[PDB]
Amino acid sequence: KLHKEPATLIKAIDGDTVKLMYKGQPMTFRLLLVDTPETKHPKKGVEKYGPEASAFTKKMVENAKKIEVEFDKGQRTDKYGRGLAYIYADGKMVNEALVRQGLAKVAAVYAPNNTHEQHLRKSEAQAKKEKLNIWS
Repeated sequence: KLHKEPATLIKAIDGDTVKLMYKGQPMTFRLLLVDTPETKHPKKGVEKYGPEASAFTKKMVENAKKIEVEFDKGQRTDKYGRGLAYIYADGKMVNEALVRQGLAKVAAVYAPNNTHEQHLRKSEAQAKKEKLNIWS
């Protein structure tokens, strides 16, 4: 089973990236399983809703009392050295919140890092049905 672990917010960066102080050291984390419109896309820069998704994540982790990280079952860092995890703010998963508001799409999933895929798929469908932001 996965397990949550404490961390401290250092700075939110994008709708899908946040810098945290994990185990004594600063680390950039990429939110598992979600794709958020980008503000600093490597080729396009600011896409539609990017500012909205960035403000949403920033708002959520910044207003929290307790941040926790939950690594999945496979690799824990991507090629750029960013931790791959599910981030929770006061018990609520930032990854899911983003998808539920239609501020992110569920990304291309790759086992064994797919534990919450079903859950995330369920929130994205609901957001599509409600025609929210990205699904409007």
